[PDB]
Amino acid sequence: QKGSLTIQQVNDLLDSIASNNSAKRKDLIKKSLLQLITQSSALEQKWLIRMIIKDLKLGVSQQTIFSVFH
DNA sequence: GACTAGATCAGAAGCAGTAGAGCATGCATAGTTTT
Repeated sequence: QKGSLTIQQVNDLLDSIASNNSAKRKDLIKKSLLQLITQSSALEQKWLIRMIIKDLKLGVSQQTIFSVFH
């Protein structure tokens, strides 16, 4: 019901997944995904799946996010 | 396009079991020597 991951850790794990896919090593992808699964809650994992597939469906336009930012 | 995963065939290594050869133990029998 509670996670123990920070944003930097998640970015590092995703970077490892991408790089190891580029290098044709699936064991490291499995290890990174296992760490993410073991150190995350169900909601966090749902959002991680959405981020991996690259579709969040927030309902707010990218232009709106940029306008809010600056 | 590139790459991965599942299924399948062939060859090879491991293991089990039988056969064949070799090594040690003892004695049967006979021969030879001694009295």
